[PDB]
Amino acid sequence: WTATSGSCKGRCFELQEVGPPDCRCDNLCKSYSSCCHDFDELCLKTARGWECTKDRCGEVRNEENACHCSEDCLSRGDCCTNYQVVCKGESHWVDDDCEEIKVPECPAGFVRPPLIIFSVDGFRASYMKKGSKVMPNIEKLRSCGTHAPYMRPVYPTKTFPNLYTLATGLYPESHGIVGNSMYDPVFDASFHLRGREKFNHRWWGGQPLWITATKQGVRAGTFFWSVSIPHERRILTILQWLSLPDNERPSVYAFYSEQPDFSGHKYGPFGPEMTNPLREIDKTVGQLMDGLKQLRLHRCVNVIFVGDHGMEDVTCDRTEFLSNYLTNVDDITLVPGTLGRIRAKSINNSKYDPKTIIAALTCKKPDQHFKPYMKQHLPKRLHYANNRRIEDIHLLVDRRWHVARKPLDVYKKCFFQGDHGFDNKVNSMQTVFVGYGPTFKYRTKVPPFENIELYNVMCDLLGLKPAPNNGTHGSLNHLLRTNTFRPTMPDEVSRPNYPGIMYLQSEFDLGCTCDDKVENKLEELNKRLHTKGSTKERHLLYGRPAVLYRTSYDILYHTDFESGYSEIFLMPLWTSYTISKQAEVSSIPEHLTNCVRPDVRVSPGFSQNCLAYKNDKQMSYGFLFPPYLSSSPEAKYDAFLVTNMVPMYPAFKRVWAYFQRVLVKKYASERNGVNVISGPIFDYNYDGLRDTEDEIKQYVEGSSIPVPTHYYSIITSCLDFTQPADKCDGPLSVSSFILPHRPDNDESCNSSEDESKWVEELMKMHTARVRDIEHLTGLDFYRKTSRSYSEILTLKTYLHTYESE
Ligand SMILES: *[C@@H]1O[C@H](CO)[C@@H](O[C@@H]2O[C@H](CO)[C@@H](O[C@@H]3O[C@H](CO[C@H]4O[C@H](CO)[C@@H](O)[C@H](O[C@H]5O[C@H](CO)[C@@H](O)[C@H](O)[C@@H]5O[C@H]5O[C@H](CO)[C@@H](O)[C@H](O)[C@@H]5O)[C@@H]4O)[C@@H](O)[C@H](O[C@H]4O[C@H](CO)[C@@H](O)[C@H](O)[C@@H]4O[C@H]4O[C@H](CO)[C@@H](O)[C@H](O)[C@@H]4O)[C@@H]3O)[C@H](O)[C@H]2NC(C)=O)[C@H](O)[C@H]1NC(C)=O
Ligand SMILES: CN(Cc1ccc(C#N)c(Cl)c1)C(=O)Cn1cnc2ccc(C3CCN(C(=O)[C@@H]4CCO4)CC3)cc2c1=O
Ligand SMILES: [Ca+2]
Ligand SMILES: [Ca+2]
Ligand SMILES: [Cl-]
Ligand SMILES: [K+]
Ligand code: NA
Ligand SMILES: [Zn+2]
Repeated sequence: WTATSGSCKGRCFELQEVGPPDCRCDNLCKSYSSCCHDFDELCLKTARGWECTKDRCGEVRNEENACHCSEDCLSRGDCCTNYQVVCKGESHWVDDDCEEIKVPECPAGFVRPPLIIFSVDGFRASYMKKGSKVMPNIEKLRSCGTHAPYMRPVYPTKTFPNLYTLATGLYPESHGIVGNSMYDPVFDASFHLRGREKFNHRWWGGQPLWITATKQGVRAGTFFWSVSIPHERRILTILQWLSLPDNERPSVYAFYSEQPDFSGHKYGPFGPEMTNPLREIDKTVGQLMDGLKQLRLHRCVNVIFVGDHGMEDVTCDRTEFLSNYLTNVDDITLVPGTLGRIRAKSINNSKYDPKTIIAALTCKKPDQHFKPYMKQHLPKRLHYANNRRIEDIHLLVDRRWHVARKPLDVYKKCFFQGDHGFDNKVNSMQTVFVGYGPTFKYRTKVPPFENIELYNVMCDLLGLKPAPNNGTHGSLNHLLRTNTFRPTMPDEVSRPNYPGIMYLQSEFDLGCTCDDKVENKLEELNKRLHTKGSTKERHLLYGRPAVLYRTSYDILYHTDFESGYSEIFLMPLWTSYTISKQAEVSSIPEHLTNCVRPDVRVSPGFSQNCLAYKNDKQMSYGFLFPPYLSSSPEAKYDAFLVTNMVPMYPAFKRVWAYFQRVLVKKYASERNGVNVISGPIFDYNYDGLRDTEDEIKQYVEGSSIPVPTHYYSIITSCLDFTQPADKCDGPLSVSSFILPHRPDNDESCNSSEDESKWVEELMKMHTARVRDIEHLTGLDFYRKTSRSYSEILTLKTYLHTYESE
């Protein structure tokens, strides 16, 4: 109930929403059907449109008009945005040259430069180039300010998850807006773009920018907008709020546009009908900038022009149907479209089998345009699992395609030519970022980055302390002239032991054997030097990784590699080695095929054992430093140390052996040497964070050897590849992966073929940021380089995507 018979007189677009059953006059009242009876009349004036004309100049004020051209309009803050242009001989902002804003140039009483966020729905990254001739205001923002070639959205590349990520710095799994629709099994409720359910705060986790601001005494404008408020009225409203008295005026403002997404769905991303919505958004930017310039705020405000996602060509005839795969299609519920999420139709049905649903969807047709996953098996880079609203079964849909349950779902609602939602690596889903203002740099291009990073920057722009989030604060300092943020390296929590030779061979009863007894003081002092760290500056190029949690571990030096060996998990946490461009690949000699050697630096009680592997019929083992890349037949024995061994399913060993035998050397040839850090990851509760020992769900049978859920590698080289990895004077170049440690290769449909046809494709799919590995391991990398820490933070957030140009 609303008693809608109150009034908006003097309250139009008020900033504090009032409580029921009193009626509302704020920019959301339309969405709630709760506006006062006279909201349209008072607050949504339209008379005479949105522009001053020569004959309105100096007119007598008429309060019915949408905006004003009377002499008093500037002091009242309600001129049409082109008033000064028409009536005072001023130039449009877009026609002025650009001039560096070295300091904020703000009116008296401004405590800080306001931040205006201009969000554009469906604004694909390549519109910046392709629509450039029709977007002069946007092009000026872009060339004069700071811009990236593109900005990476979060998965799914849908509207609500991305806008709320922009606002919180959090992955959708953490903020809870995990799709444009979602069902919460605990609420027994569905959230949709349509309806009132989305109004309940219980869906919305984290701490969005407006709350962060309010909590810290910085006033915020409303970020949501009712769809029926036209764009021109949104701009005028922001400009009027900017003319409020100092004590009442917000410091942060948000404009949102439904375009070009709305037309993109109907016409496809580059339909000839798309030129107009781009012109219209540009005109709106032009209104805002002219309005700012009128208010002498155009060299005071920081403006962020940002999109939520791109748009891909998608049509009804490219729909895969689940009824084509399953027999039991009526026992499931599917969230359809550019992703699939599958759950049972009924909790009461105990004969619903996720396992058999997956198997019936796996590699079933040779052209198949989607791939089923248990959510914990999805690439870790998507961070799309740790929420009860994300269904156990997920379908990753090929770009340009849809999935639907049954044909009747498509024809009983061709409508659309565009859609989005696909994997956030997909070129068509990339979106835009421009920052313009005194705090941003002048005429600067920055590399692409992820939208999860922006919250920290917007907090910096506003002098706020960010709430805990998924950005890496400092990784975007290079966007800013001032207000940076001074990041510092986390303190190491556990210092390593450096064990010497402490155990005799016969103390070990590991059930291991090696053919290693073949009998010199030239090469005996030499071997000793290597065990004490003589070659360590060759194989550990960026310092040892810091351990950021409490644990017991040892540093182990070898001729060819260094490792940090965990006495708790009985295997290395990291193993580091450098492979020059000139290095040779050799085989594992026949006599050494099953060789595992006790490590006389590490106690029997802190070692793995061969017997456990013998008895575990599912589980085999591999090595972290690859024997194939030994520097000499003699150094090769070090690779068979029990301290270099890790548990591996035979199916996974096919992947790992190809990476180690073929791909490392390829990368070293292509990149002029690489440094490799490899290790296990344990994430049994799929939260993206390192497991404690008591979270491990699987061990090598009858042992305390825990089984990794994943294996990582971080592969670093010189960005200037004319310099070798091991003697690089400048910036670095990195690629990394987090491969799932699976007992089958069901994920790869061509796995029956030679490794050269599928392994590298798998690794590419599981590309990762260094930062993702850091969360999953509690390690901190690149502790000792000659680069600035801000630069290292940018390097740790880099993702190598393997998309074409
Ligand atoms: C990305 O960034 C984010 C933000 O930094 C990282 O997320 C944080 O991770 C922390 C560790 O997992 C986590 O801290 C825990 O919080 C518990 C308190 O939780 C509430 O309070 C906060 C603060 O205001 C709030 O933000 C939380 O919000 C969640 O829940 C509501 C729903 O109720 C949602 O609206 C919201 O979207 C959010 O959901 C997400 O998080 C939860 C987990 O909290 C997931 O389950 C969801 O799926 C979703 O992702 C909460 O409202 C606190 O209780 C925890 O403490 C336990 O653990 C410690 C170990 O140190 C121990 O000392 C304690 O004893 C305690 O154990 C007891 O509870 C156990 C669990 O019930 C029980 O089994 C035991 O036996 C004990 O009794 C813990 O400190 C933090 O909440 C989230 N924050 C957010 C916003 O998600 C995220 O990790 C980053 N991602 C990556 C990849 O880096
Ligand atoms: C497309 N769109 C642009 C946009 C702009 C910014 C973001 C973002 N972020 C999003 Cl997702 C979207 C819209 O505004 C559409 N739209 C229209 N009317 C609404 C009315 C009420 C609400 C509620 C949601 C919960 N509320 C919070 O305070 C959460 C509880 C904590 O915050 C109160 C307001 C939401 C909407 C809404 O989403
Ligand atoms: Ca959108
Ligand atoms: Ca975990
Ligand atoms: Cl969705
Ligand atoms: K075995
Ligand atoms: Na397969
Ligand atoms: Zn859309």
